[PDB]
Amino acid sequence: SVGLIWAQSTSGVIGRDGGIPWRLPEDLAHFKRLTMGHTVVMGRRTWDSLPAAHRPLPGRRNVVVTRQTGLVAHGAQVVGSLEQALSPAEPDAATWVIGGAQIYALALPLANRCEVTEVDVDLPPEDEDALAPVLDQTWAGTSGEWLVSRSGLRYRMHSYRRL
Ligand SMILES: NC(=O)c1ccc[n+]([C@@H]2O[C@H](COP(=O)([O-])OP(=O)(O)OC[C@H]3O[C@@H](n4cnc5c(N)ncnc54)[C@H](OP(=O)(O)O)[C@@H]3O)[C@@H](O)[C@H]2O)c1
Ligand SMILES: Nc1nc(N)c(OCCCOc2ccccc2CCC(=O)O)c(C2CCCCC2)n1
Ligand code: NA
Repeated sequence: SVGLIWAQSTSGVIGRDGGIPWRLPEDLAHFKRLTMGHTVVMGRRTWDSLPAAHRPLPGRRNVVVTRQTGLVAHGAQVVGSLEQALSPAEPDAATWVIGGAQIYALALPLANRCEVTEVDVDLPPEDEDALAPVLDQTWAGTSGEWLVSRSGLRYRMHSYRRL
């Protein structure tokens, strides 16, 4: 089955300036816990956004979606479409689409689960910000309690499944 996983500010921002515009260690831990041992599918800009020690994401099968036919991505599998990414030669019990905004929009109709971290950080969207998908009435969810990060931000985790 196919899930999306993302972290967003309350305003809906997921990315800015080729990175993530807040620091939330508990979300990094949540992301690793859900994805370790499994397949992670990402757009090429997200692959390029990964910090050095996380490119590729260790312990996960990294799959990068690009239109660049000749692209080499050391440590990842390069495919030419989201459908290809979700049609592996070797099946995985759990495939996670891990961003970014362009790929989330393509994957949402193919997914049955979304794992969302909401971050209470004031970020009025800027024009080039990458934004989260919005889940419509075909999705229903459950919300964890609001927690405080050791680094100061309030955050909570939501779990949605297709109705
Ligand atoms: N949870 C989070 O907070 C989270 C998670 C992930 C990323 N981010 C952030 O999000 C931003 C990146 O997101 P983004 O939306 O700009 O980019 P993205 O979705 O990661 O990557 C876009 C790229 O995917 C490829 N692509 C898109 N549609 C395609 C299609 N139909 N077929 C083949 N390839 C296709 C293209 O690669 P080519 O140009 O190579 O052809 C395109 O440039 C960064 O700021 C990153 O830090 C945040
Ligand atoms: N909930 C949720 N969903 C996502 N798709 C997601 O982006 C995952 C793609 C970006 O990876 C980053 C970014 C920067 C630093 C480290 C990593 C990976 C760490 C690892 O796993 O080796 C995230 C990240 C948000 C920023 C902090 C790390 C996790 N969080
Ligand atoms: Na690895």
